[PDB]
Amino acid sequence: GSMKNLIAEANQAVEQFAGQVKARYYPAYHIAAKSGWINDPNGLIYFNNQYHVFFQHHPYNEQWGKIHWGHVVSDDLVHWRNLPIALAPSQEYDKDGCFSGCAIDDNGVLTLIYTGHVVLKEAGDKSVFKQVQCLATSKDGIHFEKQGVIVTPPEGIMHFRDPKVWRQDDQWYMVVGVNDHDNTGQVWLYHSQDLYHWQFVQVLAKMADPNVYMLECPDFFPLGDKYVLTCSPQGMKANGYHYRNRYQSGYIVGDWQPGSAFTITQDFTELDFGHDYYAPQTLISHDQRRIVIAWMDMWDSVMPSQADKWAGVLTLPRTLMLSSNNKLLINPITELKSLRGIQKKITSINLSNAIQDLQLDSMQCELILKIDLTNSDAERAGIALSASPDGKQSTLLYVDNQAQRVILDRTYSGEGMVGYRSVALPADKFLTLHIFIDHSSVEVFVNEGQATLTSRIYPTSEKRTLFLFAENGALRVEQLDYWQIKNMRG
Amino acid sequence: GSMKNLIAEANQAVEQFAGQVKARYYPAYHIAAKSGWINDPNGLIYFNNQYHVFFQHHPYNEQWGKIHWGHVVSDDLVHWRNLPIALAPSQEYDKDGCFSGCAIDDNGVLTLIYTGHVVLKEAGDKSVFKQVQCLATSKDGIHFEKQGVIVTPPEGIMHFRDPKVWRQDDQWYMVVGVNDHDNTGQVWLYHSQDLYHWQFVQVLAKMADPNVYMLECPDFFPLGDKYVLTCSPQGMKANGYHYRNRYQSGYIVGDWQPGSAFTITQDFTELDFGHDYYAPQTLISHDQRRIVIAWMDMWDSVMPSQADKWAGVLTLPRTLMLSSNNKLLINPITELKSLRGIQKKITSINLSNAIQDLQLDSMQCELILKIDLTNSDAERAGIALSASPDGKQSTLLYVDNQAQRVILDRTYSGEGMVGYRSVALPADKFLTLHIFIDHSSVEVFVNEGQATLTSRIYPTSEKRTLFLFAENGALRVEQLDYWQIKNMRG
Ligand SMILES: OC[C@H]1O[C@](O)(CO)[C@@H](O)[C@@H]1O
Ligand SMILES: OC[C@H]1O[C@](O)(CO)[C@@H](O)[C@@H]1O
Repeated sequence: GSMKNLIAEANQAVEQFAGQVKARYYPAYHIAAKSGWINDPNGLIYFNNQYHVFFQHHPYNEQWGKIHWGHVVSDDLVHWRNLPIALAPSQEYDKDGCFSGCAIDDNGVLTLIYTGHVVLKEAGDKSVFKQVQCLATSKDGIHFEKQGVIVTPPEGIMHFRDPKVWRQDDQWYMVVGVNDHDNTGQVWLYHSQDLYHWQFVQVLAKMADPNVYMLECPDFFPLGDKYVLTCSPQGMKANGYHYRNRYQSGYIVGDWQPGSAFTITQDFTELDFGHDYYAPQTLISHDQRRIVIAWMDMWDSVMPSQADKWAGVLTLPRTLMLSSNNKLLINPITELKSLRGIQKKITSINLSNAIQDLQLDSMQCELILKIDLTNSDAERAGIALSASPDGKQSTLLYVDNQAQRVILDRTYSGEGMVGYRSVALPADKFLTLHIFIDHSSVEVFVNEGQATLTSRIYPTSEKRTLFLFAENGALRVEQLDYWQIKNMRG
Repeated sequence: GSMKNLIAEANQAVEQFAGQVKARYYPAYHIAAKSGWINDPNGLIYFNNQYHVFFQHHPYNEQWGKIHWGHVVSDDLVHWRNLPIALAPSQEYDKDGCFSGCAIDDNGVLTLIYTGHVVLKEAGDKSVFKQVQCLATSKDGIHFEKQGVIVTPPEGIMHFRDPKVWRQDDQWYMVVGVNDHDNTGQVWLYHSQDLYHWQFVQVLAKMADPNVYMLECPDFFPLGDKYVLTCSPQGMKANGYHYRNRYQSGYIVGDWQPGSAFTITQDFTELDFGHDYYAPQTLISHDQRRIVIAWMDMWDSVMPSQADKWAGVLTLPRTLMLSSNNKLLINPITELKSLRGIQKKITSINLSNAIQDLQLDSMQCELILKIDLTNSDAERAGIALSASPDGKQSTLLYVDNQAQRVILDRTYSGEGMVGYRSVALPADKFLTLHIFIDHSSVEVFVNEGQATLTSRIYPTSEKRTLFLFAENGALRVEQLDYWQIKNMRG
């Protein structure tokens, strides 16, 4: 009945199915629950000399359900350790889930502000539910006490969730995602002097596309001389290379100060051009980097890991910086270098109408691949990642010189989803692909952070290698750096 | 020694290796030699109630060599019958080949005007050769007599070939392709009152790209209120979706009359966006259609048919018409309908994340596939042509909704070359693909003739079927019409 008892029950279920989890897809250096389901990252914070990441968590099986907050901690944003569950559904206001939210430091008290979800009427997608913002506190960073409801929506507002709270001008601001009366997605700004009493301030953002019905997981933060709004729009129609995933995640850059409109200088841009990037949240690092972590997954995708009694991975943490033209440069955090093992360097590799097995283990590795775009004139040329030794199964990451795009094609990757994602080739003589491979994922950082591609892969082969390939012309690889990547957990 | 003897020797070699030709790749309703090698179509003409097509022909084996003119004839541009070879190399001026050319009606005498090729110095690609325009006559349409050299180039001009001659204002005009002193490709216009004495008139055309070193196979003809120049540029660099083949074939539309510049209103456009389209030539049909036939092949491509003692196919004949914005609408000739056998009609086929074997023989067939582009939202959706029953081998023709292009991918087609060609989706609710499949070829006419894709394929499967497929969304086929296509030869 009590949350302490419900957390104990949840932790025992997670521990019970942990023994059934197979290593084939389980990430060596990304955040997952010990077993069961996770989605969105929550309560990102640097608190009492440690990095906390919580996440949407169903402890009882490998499918979404009665959502808890799971919890990991690290000293260095890299060596993540599993902790006991932080929040279980227990009260009338959060009976059917402790949905997404944030963490703040309330004068030495770690405070979680989260959406409490309760179903008022079961009717599938026509279901009626209540969503309010709730508050919990911890003295020890492990055990949390609920302090009840702090924000209730106007009458006729149902979708009202994903609070993100920050301190400014001796008060607190909150952004939430809302489905308004006219069925448009909006980010609403609220404020409070005390964290318990909140007043609506303004509609902070709404999108020009009238088919966007929800903006999930808003995060509003300063970066250089601008404010950035990260969010996850729902209802954007896929349009050419744009908005390919079931749901979008992206950023809007503009100008704001208290009492003013958020005036947009850079319109909604996707944060990641791959298959599996949803519900980003940010924190400030000890040294004042802006760091983003997202769910490395997508609603309604085939999830082959579910046969192994677990599902859900978070992305690598990434730095955000504004370019001179106010686009985000996105890079992996420098601390991941601490996972590097055996290094291998190859210089000046030319291929023409040929494939080459690099004979490098693709289970858990980091690559820097520098490609000469002028002299790589092949119709298709690049690397086959997480590849069977027979080359029949692989994840294809390559230059398409007809499209003039970088392609990540998972058609032959293994189990689950087929097809490709892409980014335009950068306007540069050289393409640098900084590639992170884990047991069921590929993350690509292009050039100086101009673009990223994140996709889940489910290879079925016992041995995983890397091939280079050039079709109908030449590939010129200036340099290939490879590192084995160590298990973050030990 | 005599050409009559050299033609007899050539015909006997062709007849000798005809028995070794396998049906697997040999076309049922396209022009090929009985055995040995062919390239460019030559001497296209409607003469004495029949359609003549000649072609560059090496009778002695399945590789390019000492070029002859082979010859087929039809009553209807469809039921092509093999004839004896028309020209063999015999004189000092054509010792190393009877290279490309045309036919005209000289007051009831069928006249061939062709480039005579002789190698002056063997040095591979550094070889020195002599190319002059030569004339031959026939009284019977089968046996030809050489009348000698009629046009010699200026001093220092070596590449000088592919004459195309027409009657206008009681004189004869000739276009030839030239590599000029500065190493630019040009089309030169000459004229004659008598077919034997010719005078240079003007540089008719040159391309803005200074890297174009040759314009092969020029044809200059009126169409509506414009003049069209078809030609095959050499040295255009592949650039995104443009100029993908080793060498280009295309058209320039503009204004001309005698004494005037050819003023360009529509700059060089590719005639065909597929893999295998080179060296077009045109004729006027009996009913005054402008008809184009090309080599359905490409220099330096893998040619799997060469294991079967033959190589070289011509394209279907196609009508040319000017659109209101002065682009060519290109359509198959109506007479091909005469080859249709067993018809099958399927209406309203929907697929979502699925494949479907249509169980239709893909050896020799004609399809009209009408696709609803609004409701076909799949990332990749269309048809697998000439497919193994296990679906492992096929030629993929589909809508890519990310690229917003039609893709013809021969990566899994069988033997030889991999990769794709493409056209932009037309601005229309419906995509109509009019598809002609033969034993080693696919030809696609898009919508009203806005674009065509022509590619050779070499399927290795005993049975060839058709699949529909939709990946990551829906395919809506409004209608699929299928016909078996009969052997044109009987
Ligand atoms: O698990 C429920 C949570 O997941 C989301 O729908 C996005 O992935 C959030 O808006 C919600 O708080
Ligand atoms: O076979 C030689 C002939 O082929 C071409 O090079 C183009 O395919 C022509 O310019 C030449 O007359």
